[PDB]
Amino acid sequence: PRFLKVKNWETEVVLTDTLHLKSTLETGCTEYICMGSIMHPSQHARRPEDVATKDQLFPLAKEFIDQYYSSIKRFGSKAHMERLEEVNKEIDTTSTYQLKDTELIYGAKHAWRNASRCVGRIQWSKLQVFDARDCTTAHGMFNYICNHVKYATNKGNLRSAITIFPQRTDGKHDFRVWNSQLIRYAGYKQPDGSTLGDPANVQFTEICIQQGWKPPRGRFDVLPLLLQANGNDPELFQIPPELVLEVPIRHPKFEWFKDLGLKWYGLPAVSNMLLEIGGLEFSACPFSGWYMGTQIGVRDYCDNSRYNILEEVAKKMNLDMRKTSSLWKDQALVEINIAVLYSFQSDKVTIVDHHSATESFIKHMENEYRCRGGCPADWVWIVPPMSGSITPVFHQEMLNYRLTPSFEYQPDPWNTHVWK
Amino acid sequence: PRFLKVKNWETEVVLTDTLHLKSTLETGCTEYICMGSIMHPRPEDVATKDQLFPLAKEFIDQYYSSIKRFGSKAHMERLEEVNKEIDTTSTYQLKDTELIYGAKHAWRNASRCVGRIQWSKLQVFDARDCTTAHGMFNYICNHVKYATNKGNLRSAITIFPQRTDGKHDFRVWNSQLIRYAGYKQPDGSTLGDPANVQFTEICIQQGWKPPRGRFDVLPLLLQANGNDPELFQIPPELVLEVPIRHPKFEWFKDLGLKWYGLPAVSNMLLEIGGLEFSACPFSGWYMGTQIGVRDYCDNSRYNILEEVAKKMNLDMRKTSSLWKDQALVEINIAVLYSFQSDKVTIVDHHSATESFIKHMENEYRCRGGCPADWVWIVPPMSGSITPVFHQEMLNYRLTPSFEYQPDPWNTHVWKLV
Ligand code: HEM
Ligand code: HEM
Ligand SMILES: C[C@H](O)[C@H](O)[C@H]1CNc2nc(N)[nH]c(=O)c2N1
Ligand SMILES: C[C@H](O)[C@H](O)[C@H]1CNc2nc(N)[nH]c(=O)c2N1
Ligand SMILES: [Zn+2]
Repeated sequence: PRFLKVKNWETEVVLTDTLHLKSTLETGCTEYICMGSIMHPSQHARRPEDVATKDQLFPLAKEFIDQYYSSIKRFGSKAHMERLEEVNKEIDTTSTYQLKDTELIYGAKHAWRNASRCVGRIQWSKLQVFDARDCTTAHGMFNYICNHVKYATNKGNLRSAITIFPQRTDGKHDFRVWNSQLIRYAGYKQPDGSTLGDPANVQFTEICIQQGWKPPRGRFDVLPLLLQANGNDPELFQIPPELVLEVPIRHPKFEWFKDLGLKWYGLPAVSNMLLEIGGLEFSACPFSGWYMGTQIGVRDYCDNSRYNILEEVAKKMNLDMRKTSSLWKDQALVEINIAVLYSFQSDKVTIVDHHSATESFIKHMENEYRCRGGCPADWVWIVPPMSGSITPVFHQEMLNYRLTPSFEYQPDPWNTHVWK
Repeated sequence: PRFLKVKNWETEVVLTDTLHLKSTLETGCTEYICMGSIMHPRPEDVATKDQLFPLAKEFIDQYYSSIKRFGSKAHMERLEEVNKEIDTTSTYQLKDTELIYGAKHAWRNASRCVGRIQWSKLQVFDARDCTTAHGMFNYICNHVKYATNKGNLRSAITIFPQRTDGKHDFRVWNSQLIRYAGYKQPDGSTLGDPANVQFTEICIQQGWKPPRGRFDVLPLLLQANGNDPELFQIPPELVLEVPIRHPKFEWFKDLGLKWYGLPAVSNMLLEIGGLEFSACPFSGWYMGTQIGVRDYCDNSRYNILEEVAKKMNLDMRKTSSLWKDQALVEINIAVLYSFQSDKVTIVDHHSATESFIKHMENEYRCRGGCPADWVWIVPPMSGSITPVFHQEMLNYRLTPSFEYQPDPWNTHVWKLV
């Protein structure tokens, strides 16, 4: 370091990174090993296991409050020094402190801005922040989440949003959305060993069923919300169906494609991540933007028990499926992604293709390097899962590093929860 | 750090890496920045005696360990013999067995190579007695003929004399042994392979008379003993080529495209025991997606990707039609179909990545790990429908290794006036 250059090998544009000097947490890499493809490479946290002591929390608070007041050209201002004194006394009397609305908004936007894995970040400063820190019950969380879904969906003109529930206190009163996303389809393990619905959600579906949910065992079964407030046992809630925008998937040239009876939901809303601002941990911070078409996992969706939507498309396309070298998987994959984009666009539901999104991300990187001196970026996650080398991010070198505020992963609550 | 675990999020298979404890050279990353997607993180800069000794001992220790003779009298005398050579001559010479072992493990250690399940079957051609570019040409012709094997390709490496003082390097100035020329036209269009315009200009500048055709095999530009490079024309009957056609699009053959059967990387440096083999052309066989025919500019400023989409009557107005994606798949279908039809070895990215996963698991079992560069192992298309996408990998640099080295035209001290 001192500065680190990244090069685009198509355009030969070189960007020079100084922002990485502000990085706090370990990537997991060393001089001798690179962990760039490990999902969860580092356990390096800014605060310890449980209720931090003052000398563990206040340095983190000061750093964030310093960062925030710097960001508004108010460093050392009257309001800044007062805020530090305020945070100091709050920690002294409660072992935590409470963000101001401006600080919460600033922190959530920057956690997104710092999300190295997110290709959508050109939009980062246009995040609608819903303060839900007054919420006390799962019912209130359900209400907050319904309003989020309604606002974000916006009749298909999707709007970036995050709803932030009360921060962690002692780790035994966590707010959690047990759902990984607010809207997902059930996965049903079948007695003949196979899977019905979305196979990614089989375990959570079973948890819901175990928690009393009566599964329709139908086709595209929207999973209930499993909401945990104040560390209590989670509670089941059915999202009002009129709040769940769905796009029937059809194909602009394959008339048979709609006969697959496929649909997907318009709003992707990640709800299992942890938002970390100045040592404060918001274990329930569901956020939503809009889909990049490649994200829509309708390809893995199982409508029967012995075949998959990829294979089913390839069959209806009369592709030879004996040998891989026919690229029938690649052919069908493209066609499914054409259908998804075509269907969302026809229904006027916000969606971005991976060409437009990666092109915007390159534009975002240029902006960030110009104004901020860097942009943390995880090539492994930024490059789209299809047609990687014909998108502009492929030949774009990227530096990955951990800035705070940040979105963090956290354990699945059912592994960690003590029932009552 | 005893153990490191990599998980496959598709299969849930967890592998434990101990082999990373043996790594010695940098990855480029630091504890706070990952440089995993950075491409690469003086001639006098040859190993001093004191630098060379421990690199040599590290290699010899590793070799005698591999043949279950570590600490043996043979091991000890080889060590002593190597140190005497470094003491007197400031360098030392690999035994033939050590050279073979070393080239094979440089491939085995190539974290960016998806084809490593084959590593132990490499044919090693010892060309360390070579002294001139003519001799290099002869050695390279024999490599091409042996590796091509009338389309039943065989992996091979040809190793020219190691670096001495940095002023006597052997170099293949070609990036691959067989490439097509690229010619920039006055009107900004490109004829042939736009990837090779720069090297083509060097060749013409060295006196090569270019055919200025569409698929002109470039001349070999060969440098021996630090002398100026010399041009040689590969005998055309040694260059196996595949006309590219499509199993369904009859018009694809009318694009008049072909590609060469033998990918043979010639610009890397082979490092064994601190010794540097600056000329070590090696070859296996293509993965279909490597073949750069799509970037090829037959006739004009437009390339085969665009031309194929045009013939496919694709809506090229908007990106969200995914016409680029569709034409990309069709080009890769045509490439695999053509090679297979002509019985020229090729692997598709599905087969290649599935084999890599098997290879990686076997390496974890028998070797304690497999350094792998996800950024380069995942194919350049359809990444997530291949098994490596969900495969966590640990990247680390083991020696012997293949390394990048500067382009020779940037560093060569020209002799001829
Ligand atoms: C506005 C449109 C957005 C688009 C197109 C987008 C796109 C993406 C994509 C493609 C990924 C890779 C993960 C995957 O493949 O599923 C990702 C990851 C991520 N996004 Fe965005 N995103 C958007 C909005 C947002 C917002 C509003 C936030 C938070 C305020 C956010 C935070 C994140 C985070 C933290 C990750 C990493 C998640 C993980 O590690 O699993 N994104 N995004
Ligand atoms: C036998 C079939 C082989 C296949 C299918 C194969 C495939 C590949 C692929 C797909 C890459 C990624 C870089 C790229 O996109 O070109 C790669 C990289 C590499 N391969 Fe292999 N390879 C094979 C044989 C070999 C052999 C015989 C050697 C050396 C003895 C070798 C050494 C390397 C090295 C050093 C790299 C890294 C190149 C770089 O960093 O730019 N490979 N290989
Ligand atoms: C093992 C691998 O690193 C991991 O599965 C990552 C790879 N890159 C990814 N990239 C995106 N966008 N989404 C993903 O889930 C993943 N998975
Ligand atoms: C910027 C990026 O890291 C670089 O261009 C790499 C990415 N991965 C790659 N992977 C393969 N197989 N081949 C390549 O040329 C590249 N390019
Ligand atoms: Zn790294």
